[PDB]
Amino acid sequence: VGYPIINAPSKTKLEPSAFHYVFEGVITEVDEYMKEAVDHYAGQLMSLDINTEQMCLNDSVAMRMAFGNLYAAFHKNPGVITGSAVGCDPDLFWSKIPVLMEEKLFAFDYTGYDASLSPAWFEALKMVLEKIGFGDRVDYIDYLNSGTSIFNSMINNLIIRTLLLKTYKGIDLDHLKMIAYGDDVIASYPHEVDASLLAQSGKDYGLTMTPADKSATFETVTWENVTFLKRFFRADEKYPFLIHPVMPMKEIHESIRWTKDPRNTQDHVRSLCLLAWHNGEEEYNKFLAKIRSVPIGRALLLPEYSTLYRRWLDSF
Ligand SMILES: [Ca+2]
Ligand SMILES: [Ca+2]
Repeated sequence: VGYPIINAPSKTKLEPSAFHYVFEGVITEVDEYMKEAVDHYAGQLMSLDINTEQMCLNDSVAMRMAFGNLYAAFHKNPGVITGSAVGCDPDLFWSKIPVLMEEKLFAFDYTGYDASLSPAWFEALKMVLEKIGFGDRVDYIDYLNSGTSIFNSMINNLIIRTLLLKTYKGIDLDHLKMIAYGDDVIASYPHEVDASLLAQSGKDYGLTMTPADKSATFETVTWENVTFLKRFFRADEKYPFLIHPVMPMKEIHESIRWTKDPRNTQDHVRSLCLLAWHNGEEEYNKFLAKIRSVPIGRALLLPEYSTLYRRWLDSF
């Protein structure tokens, strides 16, 4: 599985596609709170019994030698134990997320995540690695102070715990159920957590937190308005217990207007149809109708809705 929009390359490596005009495009050291956050998180990772062993086979691939098994673990176990979605199949994993979350959801975005991360956060990251067995290859982290999504997601787990602890004294982290993919995060708790208050705490650690998904105000987050990896959560009409990961056409329309080479348009458009069909038939067909309003589009293999839908059902 590849993430077309989320892992979209930079515009530097892109050129206009044949569909360019067919669519439009308009806090210094580790403190008492982090320490406890480490404690709680490291504990959870232990329940996984990740293999402390090195790996059995672009130079910086020595780190794939050091943390190869760690990465493999998160990849094999995306969820609330890892607190990571890195490596999930949105088509299947979306039906599980709701079942793994506590009743009250809370989310928010970061501004300049990677840039705003103080050195302390990395020290904390090391401590987590010490407690789960990789403490001898801890120096490999200074190379940031393949696995960026992993480590950044782990730092996000430390942040949320820390902020919760500093905002509400004595809170029990055992009831925190979150999932991260880099700096994007979906989270929950049995009681309403106010993200606007977490943000105030984030300031103390040099973090800039803002309402999620471009919002002027921190509003209540719900399954009807929450997004994860830019996708919404929409239950199927025939099987409500099956959740469609719904990427907005708006995001798709923009992506189809570019490409790396005209020789990948076929693959790239395939990717986009795999995301696109979840919006519903009427939507998908209009989408293909447009693609086919230009010569190259009419020469592309585009999967018809029903086959995609039926295949999806059978995938469960
Ligand atoms: Ca065990
Ligand atoms: Ca986000």
